[PDB]
Amino acid sequence: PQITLWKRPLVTIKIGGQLKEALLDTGADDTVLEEMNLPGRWKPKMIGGIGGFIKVRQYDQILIEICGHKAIGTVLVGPTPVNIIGRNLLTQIGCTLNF
Amino acid sequence: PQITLWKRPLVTIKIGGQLKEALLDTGADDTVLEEMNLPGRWKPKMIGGIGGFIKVRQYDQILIEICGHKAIGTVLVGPTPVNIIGRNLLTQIGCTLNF
Ligand SMILES: CC[C@H](C)CN(C[C@@H](O)[C@H](Cc1cc(F)cc(F)c1)NC(=O)O[C@H]1CO[C@H]2OCC[C@H]21)S(=O)(=O)c1ccc([C@@H](C)O)cc1
Repeated sequence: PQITLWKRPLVTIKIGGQLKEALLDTGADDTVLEEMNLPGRWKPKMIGGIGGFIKVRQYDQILIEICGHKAIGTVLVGPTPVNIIGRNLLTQIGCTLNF
Repeated sequence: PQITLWKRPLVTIKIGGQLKEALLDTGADDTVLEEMNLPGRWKPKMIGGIGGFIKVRQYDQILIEICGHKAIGTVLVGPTPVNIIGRNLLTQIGCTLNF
C-alpha cells in the first residue's frame, strides 16, 4: 500500500492479542502505546516530546503486526494521547517516505 | 527522493530567507518550527503533544521550501524540541508513506 497524508496515517495493529489503531509516525524514534496490559517484565523509562516528558514502561522484543506485516521490537507503554508506531518498527516492515 | 527510516528523515527547508533542518513527521498534523524570527502577524495558539502542551505563534500563508519543494501553509512557532514538517505541508510536496 501507498499512503497519502491527507488523513491521519492510522493502521490497525494486533499486540498482546488485542487490536488497536496506531499512528504511523516517521517523527518518532520508538513506539509509544497508551496504557495497556503487556505481558512480561518491564523497565521504567522517560521519554520527551512536545510539552515535556512522560514516564513509560519499556517492554523489549514485543511482537506487533502492523497492517499484516509482522515485527518484533521495543514497545513503550505510558500516557501518550495516541498510539504511535516509531521508526524502530517502521524500518522492519520496509515503510518509506516518498515525495 | 525516496527516504528510508533507518535514520530520522531530516530534510533541508528554506523559510523567511533562513536555512534550517526539519523532520518529515507523518505523526504531526501541522508544521511546527523551532523558535525563529518570522515576519508578519500571528495569533496566539496552544498545541498538544506526548508530554503536554506548549504555546506557539500561528502564522498563516507562510512560504517554505522543503528540500527544494515549495509550499505555502500554516507554520507554528514555539518551544518545540525539533523542527517538524506536518501533514498540512507534506501533502503539498506530494509526500506519501509506502510499504
Ligand atoms: C521531538 C520530535 C517529535 C515531537 C517526537 N514525537 C513524534 C511526533 O510525530 C508527535 C506524535 C504525536 C501525535 C499525536 F497525535 C499525539 C502525540 F502526543 C504525539 N507529533 C507531535 O507532537 O505533533 C504535534 C504537531 O502536530 C500536532 O499533531 C499531533 C500533536 C501535535 S513524540 O510523539 O513526542 C515522541 C515519539 C517518540 C519518542 C521516543 C519513544 O522515541 C519520544 C517522543
